[PDB]
Amino acid sequence: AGLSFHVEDMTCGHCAGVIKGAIEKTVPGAAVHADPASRTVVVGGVSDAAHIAEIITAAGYTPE
Repeated sequence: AGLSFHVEDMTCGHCAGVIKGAIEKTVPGAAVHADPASRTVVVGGVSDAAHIAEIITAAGYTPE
């Protein structure tokens, strides 16, 4: 029961992979389960949900 973010830009594994890398890089010990077919990212223990949303956006893939 962690955080959930739905991303429009996610349409293939080339989006999920980058987001997962961005999260893990900027947040140590972060668990990321991403599904680009469902266009949805499941995020474990991370910094402020607002921050990690920006981190996901920082990957260039965002629903915004």
